[PDB]
Amino acid sequence: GMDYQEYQQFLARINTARDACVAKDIDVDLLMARHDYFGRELCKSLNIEYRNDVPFIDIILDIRPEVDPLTIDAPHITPDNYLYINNVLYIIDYKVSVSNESSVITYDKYYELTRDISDRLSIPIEIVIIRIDPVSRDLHINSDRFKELYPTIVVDINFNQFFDLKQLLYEKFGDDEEFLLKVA
Amino acid sequence: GMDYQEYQQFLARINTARDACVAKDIDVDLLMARHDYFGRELCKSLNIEYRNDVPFIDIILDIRPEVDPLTIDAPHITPDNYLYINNVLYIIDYKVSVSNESSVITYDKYYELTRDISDRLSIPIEIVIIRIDPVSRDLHINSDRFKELYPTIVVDINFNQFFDLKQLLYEKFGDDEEFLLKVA
Amino acid sequence: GMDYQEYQQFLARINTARDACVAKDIDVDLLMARHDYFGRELCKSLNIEYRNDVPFIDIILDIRPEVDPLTIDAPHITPDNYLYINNVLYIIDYKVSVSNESSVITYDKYYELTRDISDRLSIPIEIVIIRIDPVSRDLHINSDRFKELYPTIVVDINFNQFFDLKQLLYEKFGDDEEFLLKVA
Amino acid sequence: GMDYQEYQQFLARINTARDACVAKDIDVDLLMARHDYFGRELCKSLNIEYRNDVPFIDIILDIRPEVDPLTIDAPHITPDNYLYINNVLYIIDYKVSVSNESSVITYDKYYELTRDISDRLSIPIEIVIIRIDPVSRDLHINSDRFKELYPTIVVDINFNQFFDLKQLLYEKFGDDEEFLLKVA
Amino acid sequence: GMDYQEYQQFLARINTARDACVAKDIDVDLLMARHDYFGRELCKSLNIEYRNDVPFIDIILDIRPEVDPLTIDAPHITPDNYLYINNVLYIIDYKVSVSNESSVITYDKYYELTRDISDRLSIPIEIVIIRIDPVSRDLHINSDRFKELYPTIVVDINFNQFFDLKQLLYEKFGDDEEFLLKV
Amino acid sequence: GMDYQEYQQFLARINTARDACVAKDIDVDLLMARHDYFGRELCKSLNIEYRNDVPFIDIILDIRPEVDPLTIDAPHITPDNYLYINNVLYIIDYKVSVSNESSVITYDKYYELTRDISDRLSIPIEIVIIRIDPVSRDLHINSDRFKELYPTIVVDINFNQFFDLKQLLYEKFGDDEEFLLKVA
Amino acid sequence: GMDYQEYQQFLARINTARDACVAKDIDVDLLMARHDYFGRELCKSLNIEYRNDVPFIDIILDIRPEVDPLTIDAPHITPDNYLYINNVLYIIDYKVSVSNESSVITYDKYYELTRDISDRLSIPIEIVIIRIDPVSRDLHINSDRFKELYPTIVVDINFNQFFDLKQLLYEKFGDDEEFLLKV
Amino acid sequence: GMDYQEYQQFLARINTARDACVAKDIDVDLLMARHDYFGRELCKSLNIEYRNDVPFIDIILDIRPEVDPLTIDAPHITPDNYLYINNVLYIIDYKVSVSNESSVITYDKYYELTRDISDRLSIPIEIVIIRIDPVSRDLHINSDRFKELYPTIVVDINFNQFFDLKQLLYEKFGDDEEFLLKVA
Ligand SMILES: [Mn+2]
Ligand SMILES: [Mn+2]
Ligand SMILES: [Mn+2]
Ligand SMILES: [Mn+2]
Ligand SMILES: [Mn+2]
Ligand SMILES: [Mn+2]
Ligand SMILES: [Mn+2]
Ligand SMILES: [Mn+2]
Repeated sequence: GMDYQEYQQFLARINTARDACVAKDIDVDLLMARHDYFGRELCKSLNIEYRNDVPFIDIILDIRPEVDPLTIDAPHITPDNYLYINNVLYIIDYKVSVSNESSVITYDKYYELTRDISDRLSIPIEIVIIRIDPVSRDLHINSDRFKELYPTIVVDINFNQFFDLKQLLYEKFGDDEEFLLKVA
Repeated sequence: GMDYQEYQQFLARINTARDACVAKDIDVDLLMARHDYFGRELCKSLNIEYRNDVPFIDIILDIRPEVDPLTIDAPHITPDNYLYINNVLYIIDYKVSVSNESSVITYDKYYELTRDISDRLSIPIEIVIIRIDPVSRDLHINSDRFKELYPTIVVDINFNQFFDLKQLLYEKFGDDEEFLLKVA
Repeated sequence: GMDYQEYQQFLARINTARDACVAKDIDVDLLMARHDYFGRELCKSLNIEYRNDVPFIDIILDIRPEVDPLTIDAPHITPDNYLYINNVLYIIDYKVSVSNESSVITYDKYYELTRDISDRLSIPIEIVIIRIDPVSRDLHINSDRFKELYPTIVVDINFNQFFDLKQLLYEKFGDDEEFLLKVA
Repeated sequence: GMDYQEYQQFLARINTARDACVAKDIDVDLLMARHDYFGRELCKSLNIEYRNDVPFIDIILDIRPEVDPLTIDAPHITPDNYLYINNVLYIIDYKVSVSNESSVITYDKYYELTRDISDRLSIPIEIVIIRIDPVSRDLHINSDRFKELYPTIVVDINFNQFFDLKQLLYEKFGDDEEFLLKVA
Repeated sequence: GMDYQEYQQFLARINTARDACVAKDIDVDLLMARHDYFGRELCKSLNIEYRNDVPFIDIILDIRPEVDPLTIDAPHITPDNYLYINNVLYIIDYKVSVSNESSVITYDKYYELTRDISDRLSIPIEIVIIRIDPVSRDLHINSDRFKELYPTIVVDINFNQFFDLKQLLYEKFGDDEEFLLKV
Repeated sequence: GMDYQEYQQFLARINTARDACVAKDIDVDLLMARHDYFGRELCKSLNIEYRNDVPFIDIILDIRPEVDPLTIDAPHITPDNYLYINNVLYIIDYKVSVSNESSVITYDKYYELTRDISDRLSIPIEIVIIRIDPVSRDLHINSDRFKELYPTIVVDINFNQFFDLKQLLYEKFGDDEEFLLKVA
Repeated sequence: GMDYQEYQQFLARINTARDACVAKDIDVDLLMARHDYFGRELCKSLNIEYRNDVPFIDIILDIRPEVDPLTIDAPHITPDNYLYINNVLYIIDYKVSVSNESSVITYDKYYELTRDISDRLSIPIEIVIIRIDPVSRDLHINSDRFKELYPTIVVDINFNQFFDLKQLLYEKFGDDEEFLLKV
Repeated sequence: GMDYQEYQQFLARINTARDACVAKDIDVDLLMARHDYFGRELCKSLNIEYRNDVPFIDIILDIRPEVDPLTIDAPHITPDNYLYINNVLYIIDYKVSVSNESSVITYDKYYELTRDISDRLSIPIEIVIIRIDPVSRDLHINSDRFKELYPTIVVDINFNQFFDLKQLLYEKFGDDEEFLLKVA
């Protein structure tokens, strides 16, 4: 599961919270911690490095170190991760969601913003959304090419603590209309 | 749970499906059946009539039968249900979702589109989003006024069959990229 | 087929034209004439009145004649035709096209804009796009309900004269770059 | 005509299809197959290599191999084909349509987006839409300059097989409202 | 031509003006005054009432007094003038301009916004843009129906006073970039 | 000055606040309280009933009680107050600001949206923005017509308490970047 | 004034014209011809090279030949003309018009789109709109810097041929609604 | 305070003005002068150069002077000032305002537009809005990092002359309706 310190930090904020805007920031932070928790575990299952916000220009400098970062025409995105194997660049995004809606948004954006640079570099750029459905816990991966490389991916985890914390937050703020209808 | 005939219809479509576009229509139909299943059970818990697409103009004719449907300036919406009690009009929408995003959209639309007609009629119009989180199964109701009227609402149900069917669909179409990234 | 007064005017217009812009106006009028010719012939087959730009408001006054036209909230559309039969209002559009694209546009528009007036009048409003494919000459009608009323409709026509006039036009302007890319 | 394997795959798809959306997908695929058959036959008549979706940057590298693909400021378009001759770049698009509407849309986009790179390279860039009318089978080419380059271009083919497959499709789905009004 | 007082008021405004934004307001006012002058003279030529900003809803109440102005669904526009003759409503706009662009914009808007009220009243509504070219002094009117009604129109005026005033203004402010490019 | 209960509630909110977002909410609430205190004092000086957010339809029913509220075509605006006198309707908005920016925005909206109802009612509708500059304490009123109606209007108040509460808030949160850049 | 052949070509076009859309193309062409005539004469008055559609990237290569046209970040515009003098680039646009509206639109666009390339080259880029009022024949130029360079400009021309041609056109097509309101 | 040459010009402009549009130009210039006066005084307190419209591209050439200005992909902003200290680029904006609204706008804009150039240069870019509240005369700076470098900044000024000039202006144009609602 999630780290004890991390759980306790959430427990403390929820217990201290008295206002809708604070409660909504907790809701949002839980979802991001859940996402990052999956990312870490997924990367351990794949035996790849967990990466800390690598902008696309740095991905390119890593794989083609002769390029000039000051002049290259290159998209401005920061994916969760990437892998360069056998001269294919896999651009990886983690998702934790019961639906694909957020995945389609990310895929379309990344796909469209990377076609030109793929052509300029002569490097195929494969967009890989790795989503886990937090209820079923099944993995859903769009990219057949990526699945060829990793055909048997097992990430044995659950999100029971995020669900518990969220459930606690909504019980504590369940008669605050302002919280119930608050946007992120 | 869900009706056997309804489950079996879903089972049949999933088993016959071979194409991403069909699979996505099933995904969407499951979510609507889940929503309607909650609606029916909720209405039984509240001891109110389950209503079949009543346009707002018909809500007004029901509560103020002297009004002229041909001339009244009135919004064009069709809520899931409504209740007129003690000269308050409660406009009710069901939701089944782990998040409030769809609720905020519906609330803002209904709230904004009903202010003028509320003023024209001199009838307070209260917008009531009744959402059940399908994982926790807790009820979340924005309207304090509605909760005053129904303070102890119990809808003892679950969505295990919708989750099972969806899980089956995603397993069967789990190596179809087109399905995994398909929009409704 | 196309008559005498109309065929002859087209040939005369093609023969005297010398500019791309005049030519394209002919191309456009040919297409409007073809659509109108189909409409007339379809109406002879259905034995219904062929109508001349009757606005929706006039459709209401014909079939619910207590309505006050100064007030009624009615949509601002002018459909090719309409039938009111057994308290169902069918709104009719003619199309001559090898594809359904124009039909979907008209359907979505007419369907959306007639929902509210359907609720006010409590008359269901059925939107019927009647399309003829001018190559196969087969009829395609979306409305199952319309087709129950008129189960075998035979419109035995062809568009050979329109095709011939269009080849005359392209024989004369086929190497005029302005014509070839001129907008409607 | 159309490759025999390709004919047979369409016939099988039609025979095994049961849903409106799969039927529309077959319709759209028939149109793309028809475009591509035309493209293949046209390219034989033009004595150029059959290409589809060429990245514009690849074109620039072919015609000016000393350009640095990492830095050149160039548009992102993927035309069907191209020809570079006597220091003129002809950007070529295949169309199969009874009207010029889609041709105008392609031409306006490609022309607008290549003006700047034409100045930078000091290479005139001529946009050539080559359309065959599938009913008359006449070829219509906008560009005077392209037509002066070539001897009279003749592509003597027909689309009878595509018309026959489409007829089979409508024989099966022509009374399905969802098919009739299905969007691509 | 134009009134003596109106002229003097303009000449005095130009004389005391010292800033671009004031100068530009004068330039705008001269054009509105030109348009209104043309309007008054045209109305004299046609022997019709010169009208002062009538909103469409008041047009409707004039022509169809039984209409309830609280409930009628009607466009919000204010044409320069109108004429109701033989159960036809001519909506009239005056233009003073060397090109038709202004005209096309007013026509398209007035035509589009009046279709529905034409149907509701069962009154044909004809949109008439009467433009005078300030250089040639020729009259251009789009409407055949209106010209059949008035086949012989002579408005024998000129705009020399306006051109002259505009000249003084540009004599004083001609080297001020702020004025030359002021909206 | 400001009611003593209201002062004390602000002071308690400031003292018990710990988060940037709760702090910004207090800031926004101080501004609305300042607006409303001004409104209350101005209304005493104008000898009108203190109102806030009046539905425009209520105004019309007050000034023309024979209007049918169900059918009249009227705008949906909720001004701070209004005055009807000698058949002129003055629509009144309170502002507290050192500049006219928000005043122009309110005036343009209210003026544009009341032209049509002014014609229909045959009642001139004059938009009156009454702004007090919180630093100079001078009153600025756009409408000549409103100012001719009234003897010289004097509202001799100050906003020192609001300035003192704001200072307390910034003493506590002025080194919190999230507060400093927090949006309303 | 304008060339004899050019005149005849126009008069012949009006004579054989019989449709509104052809008539309108003539009206457009007359205005472009007027603008180009003014352009050529202005360039003779200023003793500068009359230029044929130079794109900004070619301007840059003229003035700074060391720039790599494949990589330079530069606006896509095509002004009527330019002048590079004492390491200042004057971007020039000709206008023939009675009002400044056209001018304000071209200025605002040219000014905005050239700021960044001015900084990158370290060259000041001045936008000069040279308008002649076709009625008064007075010249109006926004740019003080340009007028300091050329304080005495006389372009002694008129546009009577264009007005006359425009008159024939409106004589033949003056009762065609389609033409009067054609875009 | 404000000097002699500048104070005197303002008084002269106010004294000779007689039109709303001239008056508002004065109001606007007063506000620009006040902002510039604060900038100058702040820069004296920090002992840094007060800069005059230095474009971002020039900021790059000053601090990474190998950059080619003809090519660098750099944002098109002109901040009030900048410091480059210990390989951190601080981008500085002055504000004089009782609220943070204008500061949030500038922050979000400058932050967004500098992300990509930060990655290319591998220099973090810190956005610093320095706001003075002209009533309290307190300084509010969002950047914790900037405030570590300059831990006690004292800008001992007031805006009394600007306030006095603005009252002269309102004394003279306070009953001119055009002035009162005139836009910048
Ligand atoms: Mn992610
Ligand atoms: Mn619902
Ligand atoms: Mn039709
Ligand atoms: Mn193509
Ligand atoms: Mn007018
Ligand atoms: Mn207010
Ligand atoms: Mn020009
Ligand atoms: Mn600033």
